[PDB]
Amino acid sequence: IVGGRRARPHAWPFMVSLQLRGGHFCGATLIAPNFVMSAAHCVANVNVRAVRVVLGAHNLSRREPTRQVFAVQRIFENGYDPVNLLNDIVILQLNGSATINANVQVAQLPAQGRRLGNGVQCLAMGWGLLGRGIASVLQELNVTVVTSLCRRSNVCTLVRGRQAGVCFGDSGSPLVCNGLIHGIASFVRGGCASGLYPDAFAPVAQFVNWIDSIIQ
Ligand SMILES: *[C@@H]1O[C@H](CO[C@@H]2O[C@@H](C)[C@@H](O)[C@@H](O)[C@@H]2O)[C@@H](O[C@@H]2O[C@H](CO)[C@@H](O)[C@H](O)[C@H]2NC(C)=O)[C@H](O)[C@H]1NC(C)=O
Ligand SMILES: COC(=O)/N=c1/nc2n([nH]1)[C@H](c1ccc(C#N)cc1)C(C#N)=C(C)N2c1cccc(C(F)(F)F)c1
Ligand SMILES: *[C@@H]1O[C@H](CO[C@@H]2O[C@@H](C)[C@@H](O)[C@@H](O)[C@@H]2O)[C@@H](O)[C@H](O)[C@H]1NC(C)=O
Repeated sequence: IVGGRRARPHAWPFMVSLQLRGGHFCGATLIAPNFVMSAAHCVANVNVRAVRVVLGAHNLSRREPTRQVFAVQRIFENGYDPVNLLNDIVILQLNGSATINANVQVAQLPAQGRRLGNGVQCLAMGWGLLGRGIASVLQELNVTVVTSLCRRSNVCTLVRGRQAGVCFGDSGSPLVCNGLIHGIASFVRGGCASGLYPDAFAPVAQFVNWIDSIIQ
């Protein structure tokens, strides 16, 4: 997150760090005790048997007894199309179920097909690059939905009046709009925080019936 701020500790208890050897590489969202959802590009080319799913985290640099760590049992995809940057969504089934508490909560999803109008206010968040290197403390950022310089196959967002946006390592992190997870961070254009191209998220609302079929 470039140009954002520290989140309050455990403000977003559905927020997940995907890690290897350990080190954060992608965000994810807890959508049921035994499922997280993330971007398909986060795990294409990764050995998922090595991925650790870290719930309840805030400051990645510290020991945190609030954390719960799972492994990935299986992956559900939905036509991931990297060439056209489409269907950037995966559901990872965990090897066990999270204990739901103050620091670990299931996210709330929108209605199937629900669109967001130009001007909708959301928060992006994640432990991605700050502009520097990876964040230790979870970061958040106020962003605004734009439909211009964005396909109907994405939710796009832009910060106006300064350069700020998601960046590497924020991939797969939720975009929360009106208390609901409406995006998963997917791609940027013009480099991070260009101040020109909107950031692009997988449109979770298009995938809700598919998500519901998997998690129950
Ligand atoms: C910056 O964002 C904050 C928080 O965004 C809201 O809550 C998120 C979880 C998500 O649901 C977004 O779509 C929401 O916009 C905004 O904080 C709200 O601020 C209003 C003032 O109008 C206040 O009444 C609410 O209680 C705040 N909500 C929360 C949950 O903190 C804030 O307004 C945004 N600031 C700007 C300038 O856009
Ligand atoms: C047309 O412009 C364009 O292709 N931009 C890209 N940006 C990509 N990619 N491509 C790559 C990519 C490749 C395919 C898809 C899809 N669907 C999404 C992203 C990539 C990988 N791996 C990352 C991390 N990212 C990337 C960089 C910075 C932030 C993000 C985030 F997901 F956070 F938005 C993602
Ligand atoms: C679920 O997995 C937890 C963490 O697994 C660890 O990370 C994975 C990627 C492998 O490296 C694995 O060998 C590590 O243990 C376990 O701690 C936990 O016991 C598991 N829970 C179950 C099986 O219910």
